[PDB]
Amino acid sequence: VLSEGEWQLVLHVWAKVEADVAGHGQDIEIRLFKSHPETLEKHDRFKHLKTEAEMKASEDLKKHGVTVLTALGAILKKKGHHEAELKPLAQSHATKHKIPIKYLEFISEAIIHVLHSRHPGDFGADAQGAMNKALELFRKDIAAKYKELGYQG
Ligand code: HEM
Ligand SMILES: [C-]#N
Ligand SMILES: [Cu+2]
Repeated sequence: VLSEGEWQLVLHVWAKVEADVAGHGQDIEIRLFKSHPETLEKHDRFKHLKTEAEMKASEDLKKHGVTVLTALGAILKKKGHHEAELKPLAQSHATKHKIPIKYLEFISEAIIHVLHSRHPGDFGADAQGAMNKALELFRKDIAAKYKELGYQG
């Protein structure tokens, strides 16, 4: 569980993210597709995009990023009482996209990386630590939902 102070740090940095959701989205996907190459395989409209400028020029990928970071953002803003919008997400990533928790760890890693890259001044130790707790909670709860729909990845 997070303290109110931690939630404030999470949402402080997220409002910075919201100055440019689209560019953070691109950075986050490109970083994740590159540090953990198994991940880009799940997206099959994007795997004819074999270089960074190709990734950044794809409006499809960009829209996708916005969609993703918009869902994440709405989750973080509920400060843990996120069952209602976590449920549709687990339904898709568990029974269609089949994304294991490990992959959710890898994208959580990329998010943290991009946040530190773009917002050092706003992403110091306590802020990193709070964002990690928030993403950790998200993965705990989505894992529980995953199992309720079956599939223990
Ligand atoms: C912070 C965790 C993430 C969030 C908030 C997120 C959110 C979303 C959203 C909102 C959509 C569009 C609607 C839907 O089908 O659910 C989506 C689609 C998708 N996501 Fe995720 N996602 C997460 C992580 C992942 C990762 C780690 C994988 C890949 C390793 C992945 C792969 C997919 C795929 C394959 C689609 C379908 C794309 C389509 O054809 O539009 N997601 N995601
Ligand atoms: C979803 N990425
Ligand atoms: Cu994606």
